[PDB]
Amino acid sequence: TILPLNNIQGDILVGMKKQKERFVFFQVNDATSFKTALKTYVPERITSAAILISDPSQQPLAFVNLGFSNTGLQALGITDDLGDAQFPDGQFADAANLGDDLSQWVAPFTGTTIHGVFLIGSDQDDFLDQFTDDISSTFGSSITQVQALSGSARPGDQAGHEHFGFLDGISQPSVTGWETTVFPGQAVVPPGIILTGRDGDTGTRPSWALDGSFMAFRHFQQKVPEFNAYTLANAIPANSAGNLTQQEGAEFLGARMFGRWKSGAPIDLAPTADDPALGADPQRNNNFDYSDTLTDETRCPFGAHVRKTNPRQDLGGPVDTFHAMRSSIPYGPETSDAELASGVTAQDRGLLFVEYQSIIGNGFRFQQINWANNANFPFSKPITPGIEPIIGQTTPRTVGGLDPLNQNETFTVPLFVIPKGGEYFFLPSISALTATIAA
Ligand code: HEM
Ligand SMILES: *[C@@H]1O[C@H](CO)[C@@H](O)[C@H](O)[C@H]1NC(C)=O
Repeated sequence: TILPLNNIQGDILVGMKKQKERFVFFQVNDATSFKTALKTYVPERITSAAILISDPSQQPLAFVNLGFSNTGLQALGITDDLGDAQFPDGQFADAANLGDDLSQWVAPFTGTTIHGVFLIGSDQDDFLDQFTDDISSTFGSSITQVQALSGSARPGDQAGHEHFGFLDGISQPSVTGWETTVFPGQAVVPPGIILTGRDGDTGTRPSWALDGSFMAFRHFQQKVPEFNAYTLANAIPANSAGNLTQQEGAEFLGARMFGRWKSGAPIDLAPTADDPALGADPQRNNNFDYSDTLTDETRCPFGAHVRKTNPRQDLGGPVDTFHAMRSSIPYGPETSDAELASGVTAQDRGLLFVEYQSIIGNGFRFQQINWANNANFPFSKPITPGIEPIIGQTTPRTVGGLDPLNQNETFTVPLFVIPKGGEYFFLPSISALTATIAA
């Protein structure tokens, strides 16, 4: 297979990787006028994977991709079943299954009023705003914007880090079917793990759904002073290398919860102290598989974030099925000294989370329910793994093994990541947008 890179929406396969991103959630008011606008809009603005891998001199000043919810497709008379079990009912109907406190969800996510999302990525706000205004102008009264969520990479040396302080976007699957760089320890999977209708996809897809993907969007609010206070209050006293100062023990506890230090250094490789050079080196920072720690937790807890969401050798060998692409962006202001000192969140900040897969139930949803929320996953371990401390939702939120020298000790972790809403979208191929959606 040769993937048609010019026909695949770029955020799916390559990722926008822009400093700013805006998600414009909309409802369709006038299907005919929307379709008319779509036919002029798509060829001019919708950014392919081929454009994203091009030299920056050949790229537009902002990228745009577009996805539709089930109700958006129905509003447009696009009635063929896409073959996914969760997509038709929408994410609000699935939120309880995910473990969400529904009382924290907010409009307009609390139902299926949202018909779709334009995602706009750019390296500065001006261009982001111009391309957002271009959507408003092009589509006019054919849509109503029901929400816009805007994110930004964190400043300075925190660029690429999420709000708890951890480098994000290190580990992604690589799909066959195109020419790209594969790093040591990176999973290589058939393209149909990500792209509907391609090899590896077992879902029943209409022919027009070829080279689309499903997005799981989640709006997470993060409680950063609370996270930091918890790590200080539960600082690990010592590890194999020796005693830790409280500050060292708090940093170590955060790394034990994630499975990586803030620098990106994976604890499986750097189990006692950060190695910032390792974290920054993509030739090394993914080259582990837990094979050195399958039946003990000294090198890595069984329930650490990255281990729960990608179990690697905990599954017994490579497995294609449950990999997914992520293109998330932080949002909100930096956490002040006063906020950190008080231990109490005073400002809205978090993660606009985006995960792509051909089968929602095998990617995002499997990682969430079967793995993160599952106290007995990974399976067949000598100590109960417990609930993933970052995004596991089961209560009590008890996780074992965080202290490598007292692995039977359990930690009951307050929830620091609050789901505020989300939706399941389908992003068609670029040709499908005009030949099918806008027909
Ligand atoms: C605000 C919430 C979240 C934060 C702050 C967060 C943060 C992180 C960080 C720091 C990493 C390590 C960097 C990397 O390996 O790329 C990571 C990895 C990852 N996360 Fe999350 N995450 C969040 C939510 C989620 C959710 C909800 C899921 C899916 C249910 C998820 C799935 C993954 C996956 C698949 C990886 C890569 C694991 C690997 O291949 O080793 N994350 N995340
Ligand atoms: C390590 O910490 C313990 C207290 O937990 C203390 O008794 C001991 O003296 C420390 N060891 C070293 C080498 O500093």
